[PDB]
Amino acid sequence: NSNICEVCNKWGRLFCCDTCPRSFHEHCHIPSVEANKNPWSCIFCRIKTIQERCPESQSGHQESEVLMRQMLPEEQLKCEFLLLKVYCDSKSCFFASEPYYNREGSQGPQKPMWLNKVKTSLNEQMYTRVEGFVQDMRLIFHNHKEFYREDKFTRLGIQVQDIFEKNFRNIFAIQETS
Ligand SMILES: [Zn+2]
Ligand SMILES: [Zn+2]
Ligand SMILES: [Zn+2]
Repeated sequence: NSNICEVCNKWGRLFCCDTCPRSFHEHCHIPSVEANKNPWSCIFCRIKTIQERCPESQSGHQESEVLMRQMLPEEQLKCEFLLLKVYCDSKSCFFASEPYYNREGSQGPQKPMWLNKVKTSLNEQMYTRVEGFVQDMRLIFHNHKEFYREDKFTRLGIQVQDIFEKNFRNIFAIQETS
């Protein structure tokens, strides 16, 4: 097993996957690392099993059909994994916790959003369709772009949105286009 958390890249109290060499802090894994379960398989392993059980799940899909999918267990897991892939980027720190807005010339968003809020909402099964989760994720970056206006800090929202969008296309096997 690796000696650092796969998500935050730090050592500490780590739980080790049984089917691959990754390790995790308890609350870095999503969902949080389960109490018992021997053997235990990480989210990476669980996602790979879905693909192996249904190889055709990798054929291209339209985004509009993906978004309308109900949050059955396999789509729940895919969204958890996509959320985890965002936390994997260190720049996710800017979007993790509850923001506040007091900048000359800007007004805060009408609907603030942040990663830990999305994490709670997934844990509490508050999204009934993939679209709910994707809308809240895209709202994080849109709020940031609007608030920061011409400040160069706007670029952090572009960067982390690009990580989200690339992983969304991968995990949900969105049809490749020019
Ligand atoms: Zn960690
Ligand atoms: Zn694993
Ligand atoms: Zn199949």
